[PDB]
Amino acid sequence: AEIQKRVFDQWYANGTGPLATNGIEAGVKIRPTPEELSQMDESFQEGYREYFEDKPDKPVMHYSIIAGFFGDHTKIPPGKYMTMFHFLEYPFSRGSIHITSPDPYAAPDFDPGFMNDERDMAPMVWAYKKSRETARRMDHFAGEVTSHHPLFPYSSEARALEMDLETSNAYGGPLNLSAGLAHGSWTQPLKKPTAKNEGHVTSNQVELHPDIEYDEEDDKA
Amino acid sequence: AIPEEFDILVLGGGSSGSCIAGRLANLDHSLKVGLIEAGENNLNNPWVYLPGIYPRNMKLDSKTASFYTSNPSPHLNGRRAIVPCANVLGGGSSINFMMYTRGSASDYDDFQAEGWKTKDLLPLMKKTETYQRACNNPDIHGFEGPIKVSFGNYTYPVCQDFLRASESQGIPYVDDLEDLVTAHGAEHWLKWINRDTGRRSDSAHAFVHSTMRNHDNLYLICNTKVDKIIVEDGRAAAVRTVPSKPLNPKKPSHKIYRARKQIVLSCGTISSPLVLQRSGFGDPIKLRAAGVKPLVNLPGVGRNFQDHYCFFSPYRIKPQYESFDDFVRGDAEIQKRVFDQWYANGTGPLATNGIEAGVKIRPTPEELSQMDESFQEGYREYFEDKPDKPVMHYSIIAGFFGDHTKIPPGKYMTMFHFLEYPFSRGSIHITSPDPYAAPDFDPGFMNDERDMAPMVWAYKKSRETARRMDHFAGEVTSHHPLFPYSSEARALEMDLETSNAYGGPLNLSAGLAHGSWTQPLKKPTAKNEGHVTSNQVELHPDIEYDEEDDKAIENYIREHTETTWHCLGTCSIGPREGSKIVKWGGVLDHRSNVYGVKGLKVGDLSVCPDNVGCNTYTTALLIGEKTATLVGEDLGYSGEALDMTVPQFKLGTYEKTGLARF
Amino acid sequence: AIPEEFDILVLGGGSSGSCIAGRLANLDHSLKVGLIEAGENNLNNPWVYLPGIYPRNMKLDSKTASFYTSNPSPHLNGRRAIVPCANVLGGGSSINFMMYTRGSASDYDDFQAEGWKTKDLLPLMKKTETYQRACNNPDIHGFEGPIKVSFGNYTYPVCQDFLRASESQGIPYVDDLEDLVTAHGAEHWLKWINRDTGRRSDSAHAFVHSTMRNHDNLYLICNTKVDKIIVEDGRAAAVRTVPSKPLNPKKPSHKIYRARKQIVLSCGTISSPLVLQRSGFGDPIKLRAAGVKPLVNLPGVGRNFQDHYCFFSPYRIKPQYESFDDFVRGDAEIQKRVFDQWYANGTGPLATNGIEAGVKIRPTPEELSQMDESFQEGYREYFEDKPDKPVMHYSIIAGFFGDHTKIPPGKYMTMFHFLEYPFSRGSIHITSPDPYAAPDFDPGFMNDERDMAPMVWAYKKSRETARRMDHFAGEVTSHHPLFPYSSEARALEMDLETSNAYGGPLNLSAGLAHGSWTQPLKKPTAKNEGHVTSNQVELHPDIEYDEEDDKAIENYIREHTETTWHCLGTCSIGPREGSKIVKWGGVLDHRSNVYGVKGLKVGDLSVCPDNVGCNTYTTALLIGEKTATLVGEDLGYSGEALDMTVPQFKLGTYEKTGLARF
Ligand SMILES: Cc1cc2nc3c(=O)[nH]c(=O)nc-3n(C[C@@H](O)[C@H](O)[C@H](O)COP(=O)(O)OP(=O)(O)OC[C@H]3O[C@@H](n4cnc5c(N)ncnc54)[C@H](O)[C@@H]3O)c2cc1C
Ligand SMILES: Cc1cc2nc3c(=O)[nH]c(=O)nc-3n(C[C@@H](O)[C@H](O)[C@H](O)COP(=O)(O)OP(=O)(O)OC[C@H]3O[C@@H](n4cnc5c(N)ncnc54)[C@H](O)[C@@H]3O)c2cc1C
Ligand SMILES: [Ca+2]
Ligand SMILES: [Ca+2]
Ligand SMILES: [Ca+2]
Repeated sequence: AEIQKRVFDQWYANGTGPLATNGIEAGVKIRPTPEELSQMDESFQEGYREYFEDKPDKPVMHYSIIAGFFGDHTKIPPGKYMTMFHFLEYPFSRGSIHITSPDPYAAPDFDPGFMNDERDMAPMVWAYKKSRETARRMDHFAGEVTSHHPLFPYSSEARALEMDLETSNAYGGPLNLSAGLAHGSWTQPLKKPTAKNEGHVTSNQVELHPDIEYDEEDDKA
Repeated sequence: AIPEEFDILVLGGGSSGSCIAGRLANLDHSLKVGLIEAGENNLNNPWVYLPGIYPRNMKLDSKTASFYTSNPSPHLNGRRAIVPCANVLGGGSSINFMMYTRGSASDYDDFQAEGWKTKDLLPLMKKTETYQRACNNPDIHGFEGPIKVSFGNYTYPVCQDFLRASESQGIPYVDDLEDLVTAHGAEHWLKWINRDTGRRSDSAHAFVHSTMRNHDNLYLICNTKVDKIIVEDGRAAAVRTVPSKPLNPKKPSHKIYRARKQIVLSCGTISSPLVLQRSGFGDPIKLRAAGVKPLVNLPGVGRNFQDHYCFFSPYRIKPQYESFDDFVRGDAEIQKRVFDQWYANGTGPLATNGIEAGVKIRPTPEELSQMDESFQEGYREYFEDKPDKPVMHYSIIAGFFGDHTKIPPGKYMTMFHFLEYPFSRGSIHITSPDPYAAPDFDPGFMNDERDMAPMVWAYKKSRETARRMDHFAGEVTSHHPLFPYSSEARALEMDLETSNAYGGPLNLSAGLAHGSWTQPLKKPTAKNEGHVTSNQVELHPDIEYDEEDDKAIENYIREHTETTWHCLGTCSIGPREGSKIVKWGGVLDHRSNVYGVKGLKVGDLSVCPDNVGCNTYTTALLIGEKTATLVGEDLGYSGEALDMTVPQFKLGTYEKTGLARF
Repeated sequence: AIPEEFDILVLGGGSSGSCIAGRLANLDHSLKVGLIEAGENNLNNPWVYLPGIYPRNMKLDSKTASFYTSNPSPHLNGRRAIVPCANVLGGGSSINFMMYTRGSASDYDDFQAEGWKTKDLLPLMKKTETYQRACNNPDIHGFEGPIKVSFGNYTYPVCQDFLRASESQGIPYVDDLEDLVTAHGAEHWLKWINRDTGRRSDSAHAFVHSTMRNHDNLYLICNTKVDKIIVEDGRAAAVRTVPSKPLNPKKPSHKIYRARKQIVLSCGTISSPLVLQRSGFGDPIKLRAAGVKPLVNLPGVGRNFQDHYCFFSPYRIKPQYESFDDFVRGDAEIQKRVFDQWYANGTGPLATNGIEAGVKIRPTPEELSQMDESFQEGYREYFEDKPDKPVMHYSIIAGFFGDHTKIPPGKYMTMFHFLEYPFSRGSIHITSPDPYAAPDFDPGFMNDERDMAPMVWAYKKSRETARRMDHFAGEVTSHHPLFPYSSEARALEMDLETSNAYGGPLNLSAGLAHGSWTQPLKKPTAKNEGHVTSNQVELHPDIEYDEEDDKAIENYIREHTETTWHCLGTCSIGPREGSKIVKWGGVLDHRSNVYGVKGLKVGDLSVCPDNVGCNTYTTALLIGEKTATLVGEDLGYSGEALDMTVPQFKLGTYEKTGLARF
């Protein structure tokens, strides 16, 4: 209530503030490198030659960063988030739609055809890995929401890693009685990133999280 | 000043240890008794005696627990299970869930040890407790003991809701599920809470602090870790200790305490074998591999590690019902009101554990025929001719137990299950003579194939219970088995209306389905308008599982099974050469003496050669009373001297004395 | 575990039932006593023992009550009256208005049954209670009984205001309106509240929980609905029960409990005949029509249904005076303060029912001459030679009793009336052998023409009382009779100033008359400046009614008369062949035995062949004490054994013991 009040108050005052944006502030159009292509399904490699190779101005995937969680907040833990929003630019899949009766109110017979062509899978998988790597290299990054990520094998080194103990306590507040209560093993914690290079100028220092390697089980997930 | 020499030395002041030290100090007040404990003193600490705040002890940064790591296990799909245990005076009793549960009569008979049969131990069971509730079978309960048990001073309404649901499943209500005989039933669950004061009942306050406040022969030595036991001429003569916090590496310190008459080791199932191994008791090859000179050949030390294997399954409750979720999340106003009520008169949510009802169950012959062949055979071998042993337990918690920062907002109830007599076995062993060093630990969770079927069975059973409760409003998908997305067995979340209720009137995303992260619960069946209103019901569908569903549940168990903190067996009572139940060799005789040395007993849960069908505080107390008696007899005491009554002001019942709480 | 066979079985743990079960368990502690109850256990439930929250039990979605529907009635202008009753251990005593009221001496004499005369029952009346207030007639009150009665720990100022007003009407103040003789008077009204604890007094805590906490022979079986009673060789031998919630339709369950010595049926006036009818006791034609095989020809079962007929009339109070309206409406800060005071020391608004004063009245010969000829004749037949029987009761409630979402904001007081001895009669009968099935129900409210005049009379009387109270600030038009718009008898609302006071300083529509929804109260007469200030008054006008006004009041009664929850008579004591007061035939002999079977008694309000001039908890308790004594005698007990004293810690008065509340 209080945050909504302040956000509306600023907008009423002079039309500025969080109410005057969509929170979708940056994004990307991408094409695969020839090396990346060689790692994808043969079906999409062929699809790329047929559709994209002689059309150098067409992107294969888009994704952008949303300054919050887009989705149902009653089904995600408390705290603050950012969301990678991806979509496939030129799918090979096709669907159809047709009326069921002359009743104008009647629900149509609808087959959108999402992902029914095998060529459409590889770019999506590719984009998830790409945006995840982007996310882990952002200053904002503090962890991965396991319930809303691929269901990797539990002990895979590609698994989703949640915010650590200190961050959990920060979000839980000073009165919490269960932040960092690990019993149940519902999540696994992010490890500390690499240390800053003390021999560098402060504004060029970084703390890095590890790159992720995927095997076939991970890709399946 | 703390003397350097005592008559009796008790190592570890936990659930058993504090009881043993307190009893022995009252055996004869000319006897000097020293109690050594690694954790902090708990005297009048609100973070110990206030029941309702108990979950914070299992935060990973908790000061009141140690968190032992273990080796990766393929049976847990690669997990290195974390096994917590208490790190504070009072041990487990200072930080536990406060569930009161007794084993079955056959459990102690099956120890196969003279003097440890239920018939022998029954008066010691009664000796410990004051049973502060209605009793239809007073012959097997105590009413004068220093440990007070009760239903607390608050009951969440999940209690009778759960009992109605479980009854409809063929699990009969009983007045007392802890009658040492019943293995299939449901009850209102008792607590280790004194209803007169609204405080937690722990071994330190009951046996130690009471004694020290009225006598002079009991000494308390906390923040002190036991390194090893020193043997002189075949007698346990001294103990080497180090500070629990090594704060001066430039010049490390240590102390030596001597015992004239008796040493009792009570450091718990995880730690007691480590002490013995550091003292030169164990497998000579392994001891030498860890840099310790062998003294006594006892390969059983650290072997036969047993536990109960548990898992938690949370459910959505309707917005009008109560839970402790906001309280443990850290809501300031709700915490303030809860504490204010307790300060006022010792009642309210702070004076309960929220674990209000539960179940002991055995499979029907039909249910058995649907399970793994391996467990069917295990059932014939272990359970069929032991009709008083339960296979699974589960109970209802009036809130989510777990990390609230990793679950959505709202209110919950949690099914808490554990396996009563696992076939799996583990082991533990020191890595070096460093008393601080982490041991090599394999708890052995689920490594025997027979242990999987009962757990799967229990999940399905408790889920059916949950869906038949009035409280039920949905299933938390992220914390349930990863069913195939479109399976009719999948977890179904709270519906649109309920989501909006929890989201509040200003929400902008409740019921925003895009992303398909969850699927909604459908409307239940309509009330029968031809029935009397109080008999009308709204029913959710029964669930059918195929092989893919069952596969999901199995992986769920493998990935979220934990210790239930009921670890036992690492210093098993039995023949030194071994036995069918103690294959690696016994560690203690039937008088709890360590083989190969004089004047040394072990008195904690490491003692048990086989498991018990219960939360293990009753077992710890029983072992404590028994061990104290054994020591007393050994030192030549008899008759009323063995009473070892501790100081206590008895309040009885209100209608008799007018002093107890109405 | 709960035994399958008892010595004594009590069915229904209500106001009578809990009393009977508790007493009998203390008759002889070697006797196994089983108490079966359909509702939930009420042990230490704050929603039961906190007095001030009592209205929520009558919310239609309440868990603590059943809401029985009835057939449409032309006498109620087409209404199908809803008849609530308790659905919880303790029965009515767990959820009632807590009004303490005794009948007249002639009431029990007029039962025309041996051993049920007031002279016989008087020691049993005293036996139940501890009378925690000033007593000028201690010979007819008890001071050691387990049920404590008092004025609570808060008194709303409507008390003496009401008494001054009623005195000016010729209704004299008495120290005790419950002296079994006075039929025309006014008093400070007693409560079923223990002033020592500030808690409600109910039968379960007084008789059952106290006993179970100190003895082992009493067993409690809740959430269990009694289906039928099984007869073997002319003896009531067993009871078939089903769960109160049918949660498993695929395979419904049931239990059978056996009794060796005695079965007592105490399911209440509405439910007891249903149990008997399902057991084959009743009218063979009707039983067969309901699918039940007849066993005993007893056409009286379900007949002779009686009740008190009540209605509520709310009034505006001045903004400076107190009521429980904001509390009941759900104001957070006010609820917080009220609970905080109770937690602090058991005092404040939570420790009262807000029903502080009341009246028993008979018409003067002049008043009679103005009423219906039919009631004038009824008065000669029933009341004229019975000078101790009241005709109407009404009392003042310090707030609005009813749905606050359907009445304007502000503060209120409510006149609560009921008819003491209605001539109307109803009946009830099962529709099928299904224990859950709604019965065919005709309560018979107002179907006799003689019952209309007293109700009309009472409305006019209480309205006159209200208008002479200092609290009075207007009449709530929507909840009063629909007088002709311009009648001088019409309801007059609070005036402009008072409306603005309640509306607050920011209101934008208080006193906006457009629409003509209400008409305002005029200024009262001026104070007499020549009088001493404390004797000065401001008077509102007396009201004159014509035939159109009277017509409006009659329709008002027809449309808003309800059960007062005092239902009785469906298992009447009397000659099996019938009598003048039991026309359809008796169901029980003078020892409460059901005709045609051995070992079966009925012990609840269904027993009464004719009505009682009182709220019926005293009657329920009395029937309970009497029934317990009857059973005890039948089983061969005598003398002090028939005391059946239940466990209790007596506190007496403060000046004697120093233990009771000052
Ligand atoms: C969080 C939690 C919840 C639980 N819930 C329940 C429940 O609801 N009901 C129930 O019945 N049981 C419960 N249990 C289990 C509990 O009953 C334990 O089984 C019981 O405390 C075991 O008693 P001990 O064997 O004496 O070991 P304990 O762990 O109780 O005692 C060992 C003591 O020795 C000390 N120690 C260890 N190593 C040492 C060293 N080297 N030097 C000095 N001191 C050392 C420890 O600090 C500890 O105080 C719970 C346990 C935990 C941890
Ligand atoms: C809301 C309310 C307010 C009242 N106000 C007052 C007041 O202020 N003062 C006063 O004196 N009286 C009051 N009364 C009346 C009260 O005293 C009742 O008359 C009294 O409880 C009747 O006692 P019993 O005949 O024992 O029936 P009860 O209704 O008390 O007891 C019957 C019991 O049997 C159980 N039962 C019914 N059918 C069953 C079945 N098939 N199987 C198993 N169990 C079954 C019920 O759950 C109940 O517990 C009030 C009643 C109500 C409901
Ligand atoms: Ca092309
Ligand atoms: Ca066997
Ligand atoms: Ca007459």
